[PDB]
Amino acid sequence: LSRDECKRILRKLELEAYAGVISALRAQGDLTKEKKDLLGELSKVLSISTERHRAEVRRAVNDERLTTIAHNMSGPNSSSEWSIEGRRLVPLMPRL
Amino acid sequence: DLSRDECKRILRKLELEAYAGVISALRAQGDLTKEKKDLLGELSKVLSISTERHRAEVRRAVNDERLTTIAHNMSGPNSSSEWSIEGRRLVPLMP
Repeated sequence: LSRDECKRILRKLELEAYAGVISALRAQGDLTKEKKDLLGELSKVLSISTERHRAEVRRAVNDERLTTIAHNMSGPNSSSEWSIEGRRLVPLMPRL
Repeated sequence: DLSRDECKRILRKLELEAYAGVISALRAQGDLTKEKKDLLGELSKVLSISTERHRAEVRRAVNDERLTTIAHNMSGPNSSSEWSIEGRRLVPLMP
């Protein structure tokens, strides 16, 4: 494998790893402090930006299947903290 | 609609895939660091991952040609020492 290929596969692996964790935790129930701390450590090690983190959170909370799963595993309202956690950032202006 | 039982199984599957995906990613980065080991212990608590599961994933990863090639490119030829010991773990990783 070439240098760029190794970097590409590794980066994809990292992004996929973070998304898989978000999915799992989201399906278990709402975000707890324990989980948020774990996520903070995980995003650090995998080089996941806060913006990317928020995107995975919203995607996950919008996932109707993950929601159905949470719904059954821990209740109807078990997406409260996740929904806030994922809120987009104030919109700047094109370019900066 | 999906039944509560199916949800439980999907959830289990997500937990297992999530831990595997992290093991894979970390392995491609290089050898397991102390920081990385602690992260995996916390992960395995939250995702309810048995010591046997942990070993299988590590053994798979450390013996995966692709992942290993990435690790050498990323950090040098001795990127398996710690992963090898982890593959032989019998006591709980902890957190």
